[PDB]
Amino acid sequence: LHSKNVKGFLENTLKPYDLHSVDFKTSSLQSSMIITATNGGILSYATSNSVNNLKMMSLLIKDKWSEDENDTHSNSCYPVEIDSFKTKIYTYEMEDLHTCVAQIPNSDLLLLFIAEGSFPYGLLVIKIERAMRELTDLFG
Amino acid sequence: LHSKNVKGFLENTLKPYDLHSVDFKTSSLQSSMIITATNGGILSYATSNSVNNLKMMSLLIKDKWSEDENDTHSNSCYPVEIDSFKTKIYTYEMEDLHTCVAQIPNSDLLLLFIAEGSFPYGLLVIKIERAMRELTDLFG
Amino acid sequence: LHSKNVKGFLENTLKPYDLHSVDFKTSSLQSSMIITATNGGILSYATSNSVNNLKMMSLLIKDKWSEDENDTHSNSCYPVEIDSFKTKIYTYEMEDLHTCVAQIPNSDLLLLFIAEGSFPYGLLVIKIERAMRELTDLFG
Amino acid sequence: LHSKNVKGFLENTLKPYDLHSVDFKTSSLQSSMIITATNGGILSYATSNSVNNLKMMSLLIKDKWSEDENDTHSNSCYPVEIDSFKTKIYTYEMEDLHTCVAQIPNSDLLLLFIAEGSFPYGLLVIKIERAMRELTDLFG
Repeated sequence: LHSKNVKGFLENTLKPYDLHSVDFKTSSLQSSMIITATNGGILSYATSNSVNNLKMMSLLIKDKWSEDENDTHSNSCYPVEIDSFKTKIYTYEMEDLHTCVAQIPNSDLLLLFIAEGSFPYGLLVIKIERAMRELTDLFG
Repeated sequence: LHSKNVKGFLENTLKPYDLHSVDFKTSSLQSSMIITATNGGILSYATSNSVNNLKMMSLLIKDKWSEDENDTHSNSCYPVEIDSFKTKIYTYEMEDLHTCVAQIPNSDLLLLFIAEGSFPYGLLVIKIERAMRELTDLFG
Repeated sequence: LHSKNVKGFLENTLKPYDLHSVDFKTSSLQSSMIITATNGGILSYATSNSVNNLKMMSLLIKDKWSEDENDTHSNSCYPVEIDSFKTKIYTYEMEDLHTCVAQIPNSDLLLLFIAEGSFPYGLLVIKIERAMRELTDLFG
Repeated sequence: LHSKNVKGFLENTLKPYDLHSVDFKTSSLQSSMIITATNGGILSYATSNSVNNLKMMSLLIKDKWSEDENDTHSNSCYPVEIDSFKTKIYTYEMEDLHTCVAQIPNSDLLLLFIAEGSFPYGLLVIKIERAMRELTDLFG
């Protein structure tokens, strides 16, 4: 009872559960949108399940965007250069969701992802990065 | 603008982010306790960071325990047999935490884990299972 | 150059990358089979993408099964009780794949899962457990 | 036996195991090094467990580096801009390990991470990115 063992046991029990060489998929996004950097004119978009609610965000986010590309960033900004042009990537939680805004040099539009608060921001910034590259690749 | 491509692009973008052969550790538990099935007399315990708060749970959980081993389970119960004796494992969220209670045949006590609501119940039930085996192994 | 800082920096850099409250799906199984415990007569099965190769396993695994339920287990065995009857769950890597065999009390058959070596055994044992319950539930 | 149910059952069983709002840590790096872009003169470094083997890589990687910053990249390159200067981030598996090389504008050195092949490249590129920022922040 409480023996050195029974104590050091419960402690050895606090240890994490290690998963080795596991394959994991994050969930998929909810929205993938393109809005004019200008007023947030939703050009195109895609979902998983109204269009009202979406627009609410296309504008809301864009707001939060120019509010950081001007009013200000050092921590949550992720600057990159694609096809010899530059763009900034921003994350932002809006109503418990993770979102991403980055600009396109070619058309001055904003690319945008919206996802659960269960979608890892890191993978999100990375995901949007390749998205821009692949995007500008198909348009030069 | 909105070209078959620009639409089917944003859609191909909704896709998950796949992690391949990744190594992941869950967090470690907060508490690993043994309480008399009887009144919840905390026999031994271990933590990661008062003893008051703990007891609150040792009793609270035990309550929720006998309240299911009698008042009733089919979904959240995970019956097992260790060292030729039987025990039931139960999960239960109490104040946004994941917990586990299973009984020891040898001493009639309850083994108990408490963790964040970020600790996968599956790994938790599995974790406590081996815990019982390893436990009863050192005491026969 | 090498300043206390530049060293203690690279060290503070060794740290893990923490994902907080993430949603992750494992991959889905490859095969979900039922074989007569007897000779491994594949009764039913399901896949994701020949039937030859499958049978190779239905028998191969079953072999490894009775070779453990008799020839012998303490670490990789996960005994459980479903609908008042008992069954044992076993894991086993065969050609870099994770598999699971457990028996059905009602028909003496073996339930079986086969998956990548990227599918967490823990979740697998847990997955097959509920499978048995849900299985025997629909047949009494 | 094989009933619509017993088949559609095994199929409903192929489904992934969903982890909801889980907290996961990747493993921690093995090496965090700074080498002169020049010849790979290991300036500073840190580990987790000879110094020989390390150097083998400091040079090996640097080789693979300039071999891509010149000989050539579009997929595995991740250009960024830190503190108004530009740098490129590269990933590269060398002997089943994931590594990262990016250059420092201020000293022309290469920052470098080495990790298991179980460490998600995505998180790695992201991890090194902040590393550069935080690095150049402490030196201006």
